[PDB]
Amino acid sequence: FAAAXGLAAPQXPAPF
Repeated sequence: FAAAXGLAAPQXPAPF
């Protein structure tokens, strides 16, 4: 959804 705790924050995983 247009908010998903930072619509990208919990996905950063990749970089670390």
